Amino acid sequence: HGFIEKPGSRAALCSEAFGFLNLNCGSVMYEPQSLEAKKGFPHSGPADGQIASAGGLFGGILDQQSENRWFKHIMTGGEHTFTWTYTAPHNTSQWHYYITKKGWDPDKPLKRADFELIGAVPHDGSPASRNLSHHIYIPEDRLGYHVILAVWDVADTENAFYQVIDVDLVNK
Ligand SMILES: [Cu+]
Repeated sequence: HGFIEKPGSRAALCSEAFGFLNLNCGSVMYEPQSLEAKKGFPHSGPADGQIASAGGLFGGILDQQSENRWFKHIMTGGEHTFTWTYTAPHNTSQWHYYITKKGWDPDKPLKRADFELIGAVPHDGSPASRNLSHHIYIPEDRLGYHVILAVWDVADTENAFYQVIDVDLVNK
């Protein structure tokens, strides 16, 4: 297990400094980084594991219309730090993270070209794999919704985490 450490503090936003009396805490945020994935069934929630049928893709537009579809993080242009903090003794095998890109086309790689790999870290050796904080560039000239799709796969068991964050990336 683990949780998002940076950018920002969402706890600070929930706090009375929002003004003094009002708030927009988005309290669905208790454990979203730790969104589990299981091989086989059950899932408790609705079906996941649907990537080869693309039920979790073409049908996953409904997941981008879900009650559980928590909030867009607003980021202006330039690089930002993205850091996760963990309580894991668990052995990762690999983690990698993508953004969606708008405007897919069936005549083209659509189930891959839905996205862009924005970074990857395999479990291998050196302080390169040890890095748990990474800096990602945000274009300075564009505005638009994206989802970060991230996977954090575990060597220790056939089950993993698979997690998403909606964002709204904008200009400098
Ligand atoms: Cu855990």
